[PDB]
Amino acid sequence: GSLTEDGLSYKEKFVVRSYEVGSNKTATVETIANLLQEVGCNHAQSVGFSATTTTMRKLHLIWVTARMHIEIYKYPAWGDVVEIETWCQSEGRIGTRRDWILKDSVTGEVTGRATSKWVMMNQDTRRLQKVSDDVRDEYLVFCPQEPRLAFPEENNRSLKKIPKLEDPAQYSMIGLKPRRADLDMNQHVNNVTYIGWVLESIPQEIVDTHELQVITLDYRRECQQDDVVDSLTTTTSNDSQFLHLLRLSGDGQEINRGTTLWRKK
Amino acid sequence: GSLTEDGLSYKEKFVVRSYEVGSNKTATVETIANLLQEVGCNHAQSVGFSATTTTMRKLHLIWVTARMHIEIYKYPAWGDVVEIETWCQSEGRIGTRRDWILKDSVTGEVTGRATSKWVMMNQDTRRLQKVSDDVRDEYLVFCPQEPRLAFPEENNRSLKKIPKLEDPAQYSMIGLKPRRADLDMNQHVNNVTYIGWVLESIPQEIVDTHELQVITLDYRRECQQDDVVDSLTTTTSDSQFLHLLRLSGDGQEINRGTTLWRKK
Ligand SMILES: COc1ccc([C@H](N)c2ccccc2)cc1
Ligand SMILES: COc1ccc([C@H](N)c2ccccc2)cc1
Repeated sequence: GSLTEDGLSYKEKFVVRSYEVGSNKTATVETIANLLQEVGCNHAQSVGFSATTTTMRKLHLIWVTARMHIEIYKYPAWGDVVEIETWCQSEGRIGTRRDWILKDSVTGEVTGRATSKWVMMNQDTRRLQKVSDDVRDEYLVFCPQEPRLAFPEENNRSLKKIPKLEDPAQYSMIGLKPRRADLDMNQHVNNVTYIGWVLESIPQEIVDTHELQVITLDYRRECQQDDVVDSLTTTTSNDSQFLHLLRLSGDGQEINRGTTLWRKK
Repeated sequence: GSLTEDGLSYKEKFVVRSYEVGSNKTATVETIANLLQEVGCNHAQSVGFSATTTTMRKLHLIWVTARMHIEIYKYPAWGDVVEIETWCQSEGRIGTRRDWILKDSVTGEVTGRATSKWVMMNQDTRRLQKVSDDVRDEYLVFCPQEPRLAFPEENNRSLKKIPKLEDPAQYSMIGLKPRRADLDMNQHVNNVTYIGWVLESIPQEIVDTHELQVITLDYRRECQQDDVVDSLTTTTSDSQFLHLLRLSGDGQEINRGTTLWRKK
């Protein structure tokens, strides 16, 4: 992978692996989510980071995802090359936004796109912080000044409020626990694991007869290594819509809320 | 990746990803197991397999792993390039063997090696079958004629019998269930998930202070999508462990294995 000529975005090609595909021999949305995470990490490395700034490392501050929104038109098949372009942007004092564009390497056609919202958080106290002006200047040199949105639209599906699923849920998957493969290099549960846990409560018939078009996921609380999660889903709706909720198996503490959109095959 | 000049083995380079590494910023043994599986698939595709041959498809026959043995000396760090070479061999009518050699792309040094034993099984009846003529001839053209072993040592760790763990186990991780990410393209639980489940019962103190050197795993029964597994471990001893995976309910054995860990 490499930064584009202007140094304001990063591109990388990925060959889809045998273990990265589902029943239709195309990449799973969890594989896509891993690739977006990987290309975002390589963008930070290529711009002199390791993705906290000098001031953030000093103040015990980290970036935490608040929302992830993925829209897929064509899932890359096993053996195909997918090119992903990613860039960052400052959204005032609220936080930062990272956008992604997925393309077919043989045709050059846009096969997918993603957007994510990141807020600052003190590593230790877990308290959210607004972006300090000094921190803003430290990464404005790596972001385009003019707005560049993967989801430009006037009232797009990436910026819409998600309601809370009410009991009883239509479907559920109970007793979900992360294993060591679900942890990242800092022993935190990987953001991609939450996507997989959300999709666990969608019935296998819907997964076998439909394809995932859109997924919007809000991160509320972090699942610990020793926590147990319940995944709940209710059909809200040729297309199918679902309302999702991840919560602690015990006290019902909310960890995630989301929505999925599926098109009939 | 590409076949070597003689067409009797396959090589592929892999750049280690951020999500593929553990706490020491080096690849997990599950990441290595996935890469060996990936390089074995690309070897089959490059030699004309769209690896169930043409005769096996007519007979509803598939290759199933009976044993996987991995020995790692140096785990590739995040961002490093690891080159893996893989080849196949016939072992008479018992089945086939696939070996792997892992190398550092910058130094050319051997950082790991693996071996696996595969037996034939009827897809439908689940009955094991000895390898017959026509089938042997079909893939003998892709295997070296002279013996080429990743573990040449006469009577080595990869060809040793594994005992059954007796109750009570020293450590345990119960209620393990596979999710859709644990399934392969044919909806079966992939062989790498079993490695992860075995390691779940090793205490976090051993994982934080030791490095995994050897893992030998025997596959006895397949875990279904709706099955629940219990992972059991006992220290037999460097540190040595005896492992057992079994159905949470009736205690049906699905796997047995051994791990060897070196102090950091
Ligand atoms: C804005 O969204 C988030 C904010 C903070 C968290 C954080 N991991 C957490 C852990 C434990 C308890 C509460 C918060 C996660 C998401
Ligand atoms: C010699 O090693 C094996 C033999 C057979 C199996 C197979 N998956 C299985 C599934 C269900 C019931 C019995 C066998 C796996 C390994």
